[PDB]
Amino acid sequence: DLGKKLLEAARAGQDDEVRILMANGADVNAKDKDGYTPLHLAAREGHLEIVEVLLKAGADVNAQDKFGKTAFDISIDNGNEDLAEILQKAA
Repeated sequence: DLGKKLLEAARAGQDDEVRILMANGADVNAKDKDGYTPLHLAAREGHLEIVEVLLKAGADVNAQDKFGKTAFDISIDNGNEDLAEILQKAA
């Protein structure tokens, strides 16, 4: 499951591993147990570069976790306006 590895690389903000995983066909819209995505995790951890890479590869900005929340919602709640705008523009 390249999806789970991509969730792991994204959260850690590892640009190299993230891109290798995507090139090997990792599902950019993979979800974990609680409905979290690589976009969601990178976004929450404030890895802006990773977010852009994921966005450019078709990451779904509107994907919700089990609580109905998106990458955009956690950016706002965290007060990370740079990220929130980036997400808004890709939606």
